[PDB]
Amino acid sequence: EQNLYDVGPRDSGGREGPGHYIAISGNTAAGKTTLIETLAGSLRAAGADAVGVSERVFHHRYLKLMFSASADFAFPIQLSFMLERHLLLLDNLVRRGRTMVMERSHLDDAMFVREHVASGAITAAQQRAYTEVSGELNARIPNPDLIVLMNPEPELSLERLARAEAEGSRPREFPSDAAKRAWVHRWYDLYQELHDDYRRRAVDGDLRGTELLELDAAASPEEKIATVTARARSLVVG
Amino acid sequence: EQNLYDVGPRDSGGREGPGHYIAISGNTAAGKTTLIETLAGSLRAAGADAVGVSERVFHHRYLKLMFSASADFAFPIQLSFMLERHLLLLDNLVRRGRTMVMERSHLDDAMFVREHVASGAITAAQQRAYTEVSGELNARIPNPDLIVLMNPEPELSLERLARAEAEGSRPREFPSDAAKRAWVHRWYDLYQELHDDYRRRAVDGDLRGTELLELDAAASPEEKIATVTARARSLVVG
Ligand SMILES: Nc1ncnc2c1ncn2[C@@H]1O[C@H](COP(=O)(O)OP(=O)(O)O)[C@@H](O)[C@H]1O
Ligand SMILES: Nc1ncnc2c1ncn2[C@@H]1O[C@H](COP(=O)(O)OP(=O)(O)O)[C@@H](O)[C@H]1O
Ligand SMILES: Nc1ccn([C@@H]2O[C@H](CO)[C@@H](O)[C@H]2O)c(=O)n1
Ligand SMILES: Nc1ccn([C@@H]2O[C@H](CO)[C@@H](O)[C@H]2O)c(=O)n1
Repeated sequence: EQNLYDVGPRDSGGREGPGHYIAISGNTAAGKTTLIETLAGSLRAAGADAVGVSERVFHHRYLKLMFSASADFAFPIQLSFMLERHLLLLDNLVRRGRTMVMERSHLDDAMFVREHVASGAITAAQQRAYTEVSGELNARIPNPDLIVLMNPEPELSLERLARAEAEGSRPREFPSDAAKRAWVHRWYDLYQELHDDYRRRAVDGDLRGTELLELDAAASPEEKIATVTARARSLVVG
Repeated sequence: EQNLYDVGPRDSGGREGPGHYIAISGNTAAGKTTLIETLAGSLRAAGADAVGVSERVFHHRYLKLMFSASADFAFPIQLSFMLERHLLLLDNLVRRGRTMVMERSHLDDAMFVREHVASGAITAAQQRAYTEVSGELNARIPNPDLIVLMNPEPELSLERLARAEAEGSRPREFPSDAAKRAWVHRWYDLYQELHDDYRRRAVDGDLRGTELLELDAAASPEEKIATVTARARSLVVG
């Protein structure tokens, strides 16, 4: 539908350079997928060669082993998230000049490695190797142009996840109810810190030139799309 | 058919530890796929929980961009080969104790990065990052137990490739006839060196305990399977 994996030649008319890059950043079950699908379609309607990319597009077949056998599979599955995200950005955003609406940015993945390092599932030496590769990959990808900061409270995430799992609309990914609850909580705390770092990064760090937009994860989906569209519409190029 | 991506629990009866690991190592169009499919079935007939894995199982959707835009995609596509191979070994061979017959070993991939570094498509800093990750990943995978050294001459590889591409039985992966010819030749030279290194590694290096088996790539398929079976049959465990 969106031609995400085309190895053919660029086709951007006379426009040069990468497309523009919108990232929706926050913990699981915030409403990001819902927002991304609508936003990508709205940008296409405005004339942009835009695509919306949820991580489920590139989830590894071995995903569940990261959560059931983390000291064995957290390191390579985290490498997978990084690498598959990178390749989609390198091709769609950079090579082909398309506009990207993505679940998370390439800057979010390092926080998920930090969680496994803190728990002991990934070693410090493994993290150092990850970071070396991450730095080389990230150097080839432009910063996001708009980061939407939408971090849900843990009990909100878990309420939404429990309903979806119970209705069969999403798979159960964790080895126990407690493992799901605990990862959601540890990720929430790390996301609060990551977003505070992003706020400083955009002023005094390497994200100068990037716009940040705060969004309450408890807002209605229609309020979320209205709020994000009011900033994303400015980024449309034909 | 072979249940390669099962995230469920191990089921090896009373047998502990990894399965056994047979790798077929040599340049493209040697006859490895042909041999691997038959060998895996023969080992299953003998009572082993064996699988045969060709790289085409885990080829990235972006493979062709490694050869048409190498200074942009060689690094992440080489990371993909490494990582997807690693995950299949970590799950099937180690976690689940299955016996593996694989196209190449995890020790072969570094030579493909060396080719891109020599040409300039991968930078020295990119290669250093690759090697750091490669070392951490390889430390979790047992050495191959039997390495079959089967390196075809370049014109033999190219004859077989041209016939398959002409008949539509394999896709054209390269941006030109010359690019195909040149990569095949550079890989051939590097494989001659890699195999000489393996021969020394198995005596004075970290492959002590591993068996090597020489096989002429020009031999008939039935001679190849007879020759490899005569050594692989000894590795069967129930
Ligand atoms: N504002 C909301 N109110 C209630 N449920 C919601 C809301 N947004 C999403 N959900 C539900 O939560 C689950 C996950 O939503 P999703 O958009 O996929 O979140 P995310 O991508 O951030 O992980 C889905 O079942 C979805 O229908
Ligand atoms: N001994 C052989 N003689 C002639 N053609 C062969 C022989 N072995 C393989 N081929 C052909 O060469 C092509 C590639 O063979 P394949 O087994 O897939 O090689 P590899 O896995 O080493 O790359 C196939 O079209 C195959 O039919
Ligand atoms: N680099 C990343 C990105 C995401 N995730 C987690 O993967 C799960 C997908 O349902 C979600 O629980 C999400 O939090 C992850 O573990 N590591
Ligand atoms: N780590 C690796 C392993 C394999 N290859 C090449 O991929 C092609 C697959 O048809 C073959 O040409 C094969 O040589 C590769 O480029 N890099």
